[PDB]
Amino acid sequence: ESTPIQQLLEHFLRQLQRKDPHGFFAFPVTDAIAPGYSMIIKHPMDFGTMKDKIVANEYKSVTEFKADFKLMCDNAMTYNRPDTVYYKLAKKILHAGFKMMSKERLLALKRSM
Ligand SMILES: Cc1nnc2c3ccccc3c(-c3ccc(N4CCOCC4)c(NS(=O)(=O)c4ccccc4Cl)c3)nn12
Repeated sequence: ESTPIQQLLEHFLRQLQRKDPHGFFAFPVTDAIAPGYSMIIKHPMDFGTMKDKIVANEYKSVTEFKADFKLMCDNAMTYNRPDTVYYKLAKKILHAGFKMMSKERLLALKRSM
């Protein structure tokens, strides 16, 4: 019963989340885990939130999904200093996502239908 966009986004989310085996990005980061996080990060984002939005038909374009994904990675690159696992992983995932979900690839996908 799922729509074309939900099926695609779900694919993108699964592929990107594969790159986070430890589950750092799976659920909202808490201050208990990451002290002061909420003083640095105004607009938190995580994979679980994104998945809920997919399921709930809240994304009306792939561009909207990309904005949340980029927000999640940006947040990690903002809270964490460059020499940390979290900043490094966020950079890698962002780069992969940006290529996988490029405007040219999305145009090809749309045209194929
Ligand atoms: C995403 C992201 N961006 N910055 C961070 C960050 C910065 C400092 C410390 C931790 C993080 C984490 C992070 C988020 C979740 C987790 N867990 C993954 C497995 O399920 C339990 C929760 C971890 N794991 S953890 O590295 O083992 C950890 C570190 C500090 C305190 C507690 C923990 Cl559990 C780390 N994720 N994160």
